[PDB]
Amino acid sequence: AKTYTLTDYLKNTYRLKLYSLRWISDHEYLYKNILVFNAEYGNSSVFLENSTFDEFGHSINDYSISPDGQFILLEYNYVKQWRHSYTASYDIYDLNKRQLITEERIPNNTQWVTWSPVGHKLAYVWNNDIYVKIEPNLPSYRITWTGKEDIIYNGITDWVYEEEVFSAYSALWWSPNGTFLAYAQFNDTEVPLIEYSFYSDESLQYPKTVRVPYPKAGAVNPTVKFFVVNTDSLSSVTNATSIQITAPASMLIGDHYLCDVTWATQERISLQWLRRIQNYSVMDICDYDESSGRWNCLVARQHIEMSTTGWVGRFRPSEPHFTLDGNSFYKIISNEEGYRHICYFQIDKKDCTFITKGTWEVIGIEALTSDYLYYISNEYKGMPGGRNLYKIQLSDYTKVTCLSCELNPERCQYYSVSFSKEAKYYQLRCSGPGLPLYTLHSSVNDKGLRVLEDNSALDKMLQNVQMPSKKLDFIILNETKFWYQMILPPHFDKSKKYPLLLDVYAGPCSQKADTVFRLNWATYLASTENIIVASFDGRGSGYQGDKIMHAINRRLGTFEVEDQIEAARQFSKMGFVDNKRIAIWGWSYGGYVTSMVLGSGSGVFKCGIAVAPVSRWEYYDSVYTERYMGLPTPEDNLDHYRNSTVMSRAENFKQVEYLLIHGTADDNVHFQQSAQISKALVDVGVDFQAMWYTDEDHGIASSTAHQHIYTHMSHFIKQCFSLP
Amino acid sequence: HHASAKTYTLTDYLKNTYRLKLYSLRWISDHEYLYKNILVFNAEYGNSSVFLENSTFDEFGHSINDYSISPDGQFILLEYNYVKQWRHSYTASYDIYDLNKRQLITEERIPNNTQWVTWSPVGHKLAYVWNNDIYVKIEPNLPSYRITWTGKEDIIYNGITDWVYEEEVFSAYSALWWSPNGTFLAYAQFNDTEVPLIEYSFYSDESLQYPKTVRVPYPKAGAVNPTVKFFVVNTDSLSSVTNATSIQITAPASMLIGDHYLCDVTWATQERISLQWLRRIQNYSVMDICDYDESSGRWNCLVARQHIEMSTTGWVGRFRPSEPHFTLDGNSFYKIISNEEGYRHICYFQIDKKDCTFITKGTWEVIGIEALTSDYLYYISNEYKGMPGGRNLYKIQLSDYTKVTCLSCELNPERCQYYSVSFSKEAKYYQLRCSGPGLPLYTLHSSVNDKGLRVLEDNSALDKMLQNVQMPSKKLDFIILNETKFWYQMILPPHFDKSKKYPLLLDVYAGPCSQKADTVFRLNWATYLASTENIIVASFDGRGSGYQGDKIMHAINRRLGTFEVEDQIEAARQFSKMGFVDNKRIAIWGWSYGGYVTSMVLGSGSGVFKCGIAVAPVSRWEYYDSVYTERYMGLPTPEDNLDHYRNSTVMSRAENFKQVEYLLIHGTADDNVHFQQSAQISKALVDVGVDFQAMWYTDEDHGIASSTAHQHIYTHMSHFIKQCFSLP
Ligand SMILES: *[C@@H]1O[C@H](CO)[C@@H](O[C@@H]2O[C@H](CO)[C@@H](O)[C@H](O)[C@H]2NC(C)=O)[C@H](O)[C@H]1NC(C)=O
Ligand SMILES: *[C@@H]1O[C@H](CO)[C@@H](O[C@@H]2O[C@H](CO)[C@@H](O)[C@H](O)[C@H]2NC(C)=O)[C@H](O)[C@H]1NC(C)=O
Ligand SMILES: N#Cc1ccccc1Cn1c(N2CCC[C@@H](N)C2)nc2ccccc2c1=O
Ligand SMILES: N#Cc1ccccc1Cn1c(N2CCC[C@@H](N)C2)nc2ccccc2c1=O
Ligand SMILES: N#Cc1ccccc1Cn1c(N2CCC[C@@H](N)C2)nc2ccccc2c1=O
Ligand SMILES: N#Cc1ccccc1Cn1c(N2CCC[C@@H](N)C2)nc2ccccc2c1=O
Ligand SMILES: *[C@@H]1O[C@H](CO)[C@@H](O)[C@H](O)[C@H]1NC(C)=O
Ligand SMILES: *[C@@H]1O[C@H](CO)[C@@H](O)[C@H](O)[C@H]1NC(C)=O
Ligand SMILES: *[C@@H]1O[C@H](CO)[C@@H](O)[C@H](O)[C@H]1NC(C)=O
Ligand SMILES: *[C@@H]1O[C@H](CO)[C@@H](O)[C@H](O)[C@H]1NC(C)=O
Ligand SMILES: *[C@@H]1O[C@H](CO)[C@@H](O)[C@H](O)[C@H]1NC(C)=O
Ligand SMILES: *[C@@H]1O[C@H](CO)[C@@H](O)[C@H](O)[C@H]1NC(C)=O
Ligand SMILES: *[C@@H]1O[C@H](CO)[C@@H](O)[C@H](O)[C@H]1NC(C)=O
Ligand SMILES: *[C@@H]1O[C@H](CO)[C@@H](O)[C@H](O)[C@H]1NC(C)=O
Repeated sequence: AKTYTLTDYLKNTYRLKLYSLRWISDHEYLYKNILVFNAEYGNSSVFLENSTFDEFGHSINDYSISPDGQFILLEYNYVKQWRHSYTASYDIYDLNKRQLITEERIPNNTQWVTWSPVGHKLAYVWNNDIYVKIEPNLPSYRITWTGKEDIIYNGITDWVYEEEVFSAYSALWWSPNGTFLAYAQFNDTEVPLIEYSFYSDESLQYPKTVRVPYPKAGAVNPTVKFFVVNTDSLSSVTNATSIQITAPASMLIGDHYLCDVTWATQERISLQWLRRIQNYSVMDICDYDESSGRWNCLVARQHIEMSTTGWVGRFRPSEPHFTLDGNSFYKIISNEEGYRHICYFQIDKKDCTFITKGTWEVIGIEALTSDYLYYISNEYKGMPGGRNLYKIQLSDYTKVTCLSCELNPERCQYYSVSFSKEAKYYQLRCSGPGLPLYTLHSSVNDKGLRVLEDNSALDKMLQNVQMPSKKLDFIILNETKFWYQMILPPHFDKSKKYPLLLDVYAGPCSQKADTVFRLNWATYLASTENIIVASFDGRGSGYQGDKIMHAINRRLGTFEVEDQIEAARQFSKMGFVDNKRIAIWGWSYGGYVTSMVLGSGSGVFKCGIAVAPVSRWEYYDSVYTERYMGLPTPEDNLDHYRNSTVMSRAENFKQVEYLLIHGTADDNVHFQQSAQISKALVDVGVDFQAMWYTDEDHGIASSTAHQHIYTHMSHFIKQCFSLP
Repeated sequence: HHASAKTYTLTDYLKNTYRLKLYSLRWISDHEYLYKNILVFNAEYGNSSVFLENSTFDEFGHSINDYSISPDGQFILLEYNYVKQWRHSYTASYDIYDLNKRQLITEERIPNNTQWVTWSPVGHKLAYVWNNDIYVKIEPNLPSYRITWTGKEDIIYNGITDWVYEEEVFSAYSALWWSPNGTFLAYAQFNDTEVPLIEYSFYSDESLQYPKTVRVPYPKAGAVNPTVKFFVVNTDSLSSVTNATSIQITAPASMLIGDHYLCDVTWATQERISLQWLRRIQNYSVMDICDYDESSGRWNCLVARQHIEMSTTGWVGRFRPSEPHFTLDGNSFYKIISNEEGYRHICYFQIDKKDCTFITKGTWEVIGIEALTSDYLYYISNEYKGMPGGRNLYKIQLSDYTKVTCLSCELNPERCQYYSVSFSKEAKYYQLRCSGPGLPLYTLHSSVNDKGLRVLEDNSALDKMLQNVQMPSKKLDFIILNETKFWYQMILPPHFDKSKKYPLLLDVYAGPCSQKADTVFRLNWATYLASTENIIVASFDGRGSGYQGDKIMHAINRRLGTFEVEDQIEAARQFSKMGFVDNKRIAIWGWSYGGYVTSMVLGSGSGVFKCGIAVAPVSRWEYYDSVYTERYMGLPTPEDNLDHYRNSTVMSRAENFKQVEYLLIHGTADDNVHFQQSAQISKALVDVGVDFQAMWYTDEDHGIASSTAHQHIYTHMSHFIKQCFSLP
């Protein structure tokens, strides 16, 4: 008789239980007490007691066991930087001796730490330089002497590489047996700085000015170098010698990126490079030479990947999966029909043969063994929004087994997977449409060992609450399927008219209509406020082939915007939608599209909310922006850069109720972007509503800020919909 | 029919439907003034033809922001390419036109980006400041003499003020003072080397790809203040063979003892200049009197001549120590100081003496000395009918202080009770400006016979337009608290019914020496709210307000955010007790200090106010500037007043905001009250889970004065108020 309230969402009354494991062998894995588990039986017992480090003094944020299990690294003093980057203090614990190591310790304010893949070698980054420890208690060797704050990054990424290329702070790649440590070096000397105020605590008298080298569209980019150093032959008397691997000649002719690093074998590494115009990428295969101690990347072994219709990869070229001998690999590339499928490449020839095909896409290669290739795709039922684990037989490609399709077809249609070190076991994670379900399997016969978490605890509670449902479906548009989803209020009556809120992202390769179960803001709006919240994947959206995804190439703020308006038009004709009460909201790219929609003059939407929106593409970073827009120069794409601003649509905002929200310490979509929107609206005399968030960044993710923002939006929406 | 059906609408206010006409004039002699096409109106007769046709600069190729005529009337100075900096400071291009040779001077032109230019008071000598250095031209077509060589952007200022001196001390960018016949050029020089910078984003036009970080040396409470030196150069002994020699005048020993300020410069004669210095603890000030020694070519401030002004109740002066007005021989002066009773009156000082003698007395105050001849002293005060919010011109006989004549009191007693005055070069004529309660009125007067010569502007065009519109009225009265009178005003809706219950907006400033209850006629936002929206908008001068003596004014000394806050709440309680207020609909708004008082009121937990708007509020006194803040608050050190610094933040009241509806407005490019202060307020309301309305103004400053921004904020505020009061 009670509903899922805003408070329920904000305080997580109804917790979604996870089951996070970290494999350590081919049949064992860890689980947070921190106990070990057996995939076979489930026996053993404990690894570390709930409070053995009670007498540490500091509060432990995370742990990391060495591969051989002889040492555990303890992380504390965590200071977040950007999305993936941060700073921490570290101590190492000898698991055998049962004592904290106190000689030659890892320094304070360490940027990144990593074990070698086998054994207990250690590499860390401090003050933008790389250090190596053969043994946890011996003096570390300094690898690099060039690291300078905001200027040179050794073994760590700068702003743009962090956010837009590697989705990681780390730029260190150990060879499979720990012999070689490969790293990248970024140079930002000439990359312009973004500056913004950070007000900080009330005690701070004068505001701090934050500075980060951040390349906006068409600006000077960071340059990148790639090195490889031999850790087995490290000298405590002479400096470490780093062999450089230069980019291919087809890359060195202009600005370029390093977009992938993947070790093939103990003495072979693959590198992928991307031109600044992101429609051409090359893969180098580099072997270690013992006569010279150098690395050779045969020009004949280069593999080219390009696109005539758009950019390469979903957000970057796919990563290769090497056969053990490293003379072959599989990777996802789009076929001649434009659908992303798995291609098999032989190291010493031009042609690859495709091993999957059809009008659906492979999402990822999960593991490869001697006999089988494992991958997740949206093939099941032609639904782009589902995800199932498949097995393909290497000796015969037509022999394909769906390992998750029928495990529970009603409650489970969206899977991810985690395989053991050698793929003998795998954990399946099901994310919807029913409550999440975590199961454990043996890959020898593909039967299920046991249920790891079934979420019945949560299921019991949701029995008493009036919950919304999800409709997943498509509309036909120009002889093409476009998918949408709806969070429908409980006791849904299709003869009554409901206010509708369009929830938008709609960036390139986005997908907002899927089979995932979520407890979120939409959930409360549906449950308590009886609002329908819909999402739509129009042109530019992903996992439906290049025809749809590349439709907005060089033309951002066009078709994907038009299609959201059309979706709304379509939902009005569904009969149960009150077309005097349609609203639209989105974050980031979604804030942009919401703003573009509201300023289009369509008359379809009464109101909207844009959170941290891009307002004009020259303000956003090069890597993301240029992938879709090219350069903002007269000989490239300036005209569309100038045409696709939200500012230029300010006059049409007179027709709608607008709320614009932005965190003042947004390193990503700079406050600048909203500042220019508000200025344009003021300049044409449009009244609207605003909210800044002091020192909040792109996430607006502080516990209190998070609560304030969703509360503020609730009132705005409820006000727009005449809801008390 | 023919009954008034129109009201004074928001559009009327924003679009300037009903315009007040002014009468701006500039005296050039003791019997002639200029006015706009430029005409040299004659005060007596009137035979006065065009001085400059409006077309005379058609061929210029730049728009002319402003003009200035040399005292001798031989040259005109054309100001163009004006670019605003702070409240008074700006940058402009200049060109000089020869008013006799009828052409532009093309040789040795004044440079672009000039910070200040100024004619000598006689002849046509010129002093300008460029790149922070002073330059002099004896003749407009001749090369400049460089006076200073030490000018450095943001560090060394010669002849111009820095941020805080501009805003809080001189109310001007200029720091140059010519001697009466233009022989000497006196100047201040400021040193900001160690003064910390405020930094903030300036977004600029949308074509700017990367935001700009503006930085300005800006001393917050207790921070390292700028230092100041003072010099005098003889402009007649300038040479194009040697660098100009500037004679430093040092500060008195009592000031050099710690952090001090230059707070006043006034020439007495051709060879005598008076300085006033102020201690950082602004309760002690010293006037020096410096005579030019003819043989050595130096300046001498004799220790015996030093005049000390102080206070044991608060600070000295209303905002700074008052300015002296010297007699012709320079052996004597008159200035406004507070008496034994705490009231500010004109004291008469002899140079070679200790104690002065008060020429005025009473339970009122002198507002300003306006002119002194050898026979009469002219001043404005609020004596008439004991109305602190009134203003009249008075004339006291120098030889008999019992002979005081009001010159403006009865000219028009009904439409006119608030006057200012503009005297001719030697006070033979004066223009009177009446600013209310009726429509503004401008008249011209001969001071020999005191009778009126002519009506300059009577605003009859405006009076015509108003005949048909239901305008509000004003209630100016007082209430008694602790047997002390405290004045309020109410802007009352047309057809005011004392038997009805109106919603009330409390319009607040309430900072030290503020006055919000007066006799001035105004066409503002409040006019619309009353006329169109039927909201009573009231204002109240409680403890801390000025023009009523140190007893009221110093009541909040060292205790900012206490009584003035408490008095605004009590005022609302009195208004509701008056029987015509709906106490379910009482709001409050303010700008600057009034933003702070609003915030403190809305966080008081009083229960009296439903909603409020703070525009560019102070949130915590450590964020605001040293000169204004330390005047009332002392230093934020443990051994001074830090305790009350920490106790008077709006942040610490955040919890109480759950009871009110709050709109918080601030311009992002505000160099005065930094955006910082509202950003700290919002973070605090966010931390205690309070919902509120916000609005930033991109690139606007403390004024939010851009045409479009101005219209936007008042439209936005109107919505919020109408919402709060359930008005359709
Ligand atoms: C990082 O890149 C910068 C920018 O090119 C390099 O700086 C140049 O270095 C050379 C040799 O020292 C100088 O002649 C140039 O004048 C420098 N340019 C600028 C603008 O600083 C720098 O060498 C690179 N850093 C490293 C070690 O890779
Ligand atoms: C402005 O004031 C600063 C002090 O804040 C002066 O700096 C000093 O200059 C002297 C003389 O050159 C040096 O000996 C000192 O090292 C400086 N001290 C400090 C504290 O910086 C500066 O010279 C002054 N500028 C002018 C031209 O008046
Ligand atoms: N910038 C800056 C800055 C300026 C003055 C003193 C200290 C710092 C350090 N710093 C910071 N930098 C860390 C070093 C690399 C640099 N690009 C960013 N980033 C942020 C970000 C958010 C809140 C605070 C800070 C911060 O204090
Ligand atoms: N962030 C960001 C951002 C900002 C401005 C324009 C576009 C984007 C892209 N983007 C996004 N990722 C895209 C892949 C690289 C990763 N950096 C960000 N993720 C999500 C997630 C949820 C809702 C919107 C978005 C989104 O717009
Ligand atoms: N700051 C700065 C700055 C930074 C980079 C280039 C140019 C300038 C000049 N400048 C400026 N300064 C003028 C010189 C004295 C200095 N304190 C302030 N103040 C403001 C203020 C508001 C909007 C723009 C500007 C501006 O461009
Ligand atoms: N400005 C400002 C400001 C900012 C923060 C706190 C206090 C003040 C004082 N003040 C003010 N002047 C006072 C004399 C020095 C001059 N700089 C400002 N003028 C007006 C005018 C109208 C409404 C409020 C105010 C006001 O609060
Ligand atoms: C459980 O596994 C542990 C792993 O070390 C093994 O030693 C033990 O024999 C097993 N115990 C039982 C009772 O199954
Ligand atoms: C890290 O910093 C803390 C506090 O300043 C200090 O006590 C400790 O010795 C440091 N640890 C290392 C490994 O440098
Ligand atoms: C790791 O690989 C290197 C390079 O091929 C090789 O020399 C070494 O024997 C390997 N180490 C071990 C112990 O497997
Ligand atoms: C890459 O993009 C540019 C600009 O859109 C285009 O002219 C060029 O033909 C493309 N190159 C390839 C390899 O398709
Ligand atoms: C200005 O007016 C006076 C007074 O009537 C008159 O005598 C005089 O001739 C006029 N000035 C000239 C010379 O035009
Ligand atoms: C001022 O600037 C304009 C345009 O740059 C130029 O023509 C003129 O000569 C300049 N004047 C001086 C004296 O610097
Ligand atoms: C004037 O003073 C400056 C700086 O002190 C010096 O550089 C300049 O040469 C002097 N002028 C002359 C030529 O006397
Ligand atoms: C102005 O005053 C100075 C100093 O008293 C004096 O020497 C000079 O003669 C005066 N100038 C004129 C033109 O009377």
